[PDB]
Amino acid sequence: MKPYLFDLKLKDTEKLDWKKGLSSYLKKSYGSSQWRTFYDEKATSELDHLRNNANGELAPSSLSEQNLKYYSFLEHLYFRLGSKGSRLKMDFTWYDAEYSSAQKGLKYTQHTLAFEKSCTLFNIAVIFTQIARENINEDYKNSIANLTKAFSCFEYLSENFLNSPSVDLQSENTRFLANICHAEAQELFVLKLLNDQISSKQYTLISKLSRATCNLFQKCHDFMKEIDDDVAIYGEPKWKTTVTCKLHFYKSLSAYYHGLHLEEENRVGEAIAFLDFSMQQLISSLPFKTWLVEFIDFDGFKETLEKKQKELIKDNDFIYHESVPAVVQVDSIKALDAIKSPTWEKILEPYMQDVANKYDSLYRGII
Repeated sequence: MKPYLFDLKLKDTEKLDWKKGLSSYLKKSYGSSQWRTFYDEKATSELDHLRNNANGELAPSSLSEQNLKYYSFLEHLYFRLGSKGSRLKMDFTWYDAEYSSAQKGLKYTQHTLAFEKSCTLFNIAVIFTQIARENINEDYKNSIANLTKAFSCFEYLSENFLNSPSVDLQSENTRFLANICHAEAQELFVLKLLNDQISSKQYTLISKLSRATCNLFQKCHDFMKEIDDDVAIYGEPKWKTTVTCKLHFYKSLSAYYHGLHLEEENRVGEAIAFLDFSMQQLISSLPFKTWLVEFIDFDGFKETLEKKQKELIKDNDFIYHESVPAVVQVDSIKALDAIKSPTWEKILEPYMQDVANKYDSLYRGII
């Protein structure tokens, strides 16, 4: 099976002149004969460059680095100025992410540090998903780790910024994005074990992990259900059908593996009941397979189930006379969530020290 990852969009921003903006503030705060004393030309020049590099053509990991460093600058500035940060009157200007259903050039200008911070962190989260996409070539280890961090960033955004002028930062939309990243991270974890000759035999394990994958996509499904307008859903219209397909597909995969376990425990008939359920779920996913036909061999899996379903039935109708439960216990399979997200605070922490030292003089000049 080939992994199918959603392509998230970055928010664009207008070039901001920190040099002109900071000197102007200073010239207005102190006389034209005093302001230069409070200005750090070198640091301010480097800062202006840093912001441009956090929004340019750098490769994913390097682009991420620029953004984490720039956020650090902002966080320390906020620790020192707080809501007074708006007095700088910096014209922070950001555009809404461009998917399809969204606008084609909707932008806002706001002076609060929270606006500049939230938008930057939104891009940091997106960049983590881009790094995961780019490294989807290894054993999934790196991609899982990066999707996990994306999850953490979107989660912090949904819980910490509540009245953003941008649709991208609405609490319910960042929560949706966080749930997408968590679901994908779990999904890649399952795919990984299925590549391990040894782990691919731990039927019980795969089953539990698969159930968790299903439950996670169920969250995204539920969010997009409250809205029946395909052109009204937040992200890409194409995502709705794929999320629905995945939820049924992983539920099917879960039942299948639990069945292989039941057969291992010589509990045929009970196993046949679960293979029965598995087939049902797989069929339920078919109408939504549109974009995954080249990533998941749907027809091959249908054959694998029927094939196994046969064997169990044959060696039972006249050899292992056992009843077959009408409706198996769905909660018989206990989901296992393998993704432990770190705090945004811990992700940012490694970058805070160097930034505080480099910009101390710049900060002191403001206060």
